[PDB]
Amino acid sequence: SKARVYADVNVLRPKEYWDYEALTVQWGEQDDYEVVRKVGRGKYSEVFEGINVNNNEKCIIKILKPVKKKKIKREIKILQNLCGGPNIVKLLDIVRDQHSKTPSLIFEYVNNTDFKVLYPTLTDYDIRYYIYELLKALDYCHSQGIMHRDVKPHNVMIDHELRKLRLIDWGLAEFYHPGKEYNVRVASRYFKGPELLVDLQDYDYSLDMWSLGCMFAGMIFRKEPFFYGHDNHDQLVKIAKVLGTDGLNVYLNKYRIELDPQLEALVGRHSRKPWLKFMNADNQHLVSPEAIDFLDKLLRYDHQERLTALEAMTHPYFQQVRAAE
Ligand SMILES: O=c1[nH]c2c(Br)c(Br)c(Br)c(Br)c2[nH]1
Repeated sequence: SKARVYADVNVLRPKEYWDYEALTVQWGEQDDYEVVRKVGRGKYSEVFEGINVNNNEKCIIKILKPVKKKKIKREIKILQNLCGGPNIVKLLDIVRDQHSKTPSLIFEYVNNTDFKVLYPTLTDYDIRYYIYELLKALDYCHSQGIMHRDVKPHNVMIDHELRKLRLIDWGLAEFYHPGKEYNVRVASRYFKGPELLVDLQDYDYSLDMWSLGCMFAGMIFRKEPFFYGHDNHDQLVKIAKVLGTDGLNVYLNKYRIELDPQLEALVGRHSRKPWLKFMNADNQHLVSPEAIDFLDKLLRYDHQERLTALEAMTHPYFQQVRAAE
């Protein structure tokens, strides 16, 4: 398996672009940045709204929990590689505590409204608008040789006032190399693509388009997460209970993947639920034949059939959005 697009980005680049351990982090002034209020939490970090005392600009201070040095080098080189491109969170500075030497990563500030709150307020057009903004970030990082590997609504910051969107949390992101076998213990559960769940390790940028699709189905159908699995096996089972098991088996044969019998048994045999069997009175206004057709081209077991981020942006679903732009 290889990526159908952008497969050669990192090979043509000088080795210094993707050799993230070759990076010597140039360090900044911890004082420059003061914690104002707590904004977020997660496994690998705590996140604070901050102030730059030099110039009084708001900022985001992301303080990392004790972390392997190599894993911080990767997140940092990715961010430096991607700073400036469409809808990518801009790294402002990287500072450390002097005594214990724990990193804080300084970002542009976004007056985010949490998705659990913001999403039910969104018009049909806003949904289209924001998926398109995210698609810009995705096509961009994919072109630059990076897979985000953790696309979810929590990782998509949205100032709704300024219609500003930033793809954040590049902690699970990774450079793409052809025939490189990756860890499938990436992404967040409900946004894990069939490939991660079935132990297909030579995956690529397409993984992000599954996650995108999950995130998109949850928005239009108002079922979030759309795929609610309890563990990694109940995730695949929830996918199969919708996408059908017939579609799975051809996919498993294509990449010659056998399932564990514990998995096979839990998965069983299921007919496909048509996408229109998620439309109810509540979400009715966010479904259209185009929303269905676009989503159907995202959520495919086969990562090679999946729309790329650049194809996805030309979908007639986004027509009105491209027209405004
Ligand atoms: O965990 C988080 N939370 C968060 C927010 Br709320 C913003 Br505005 C920003 Br810009 C960033 Br990088 C993060 N990481």
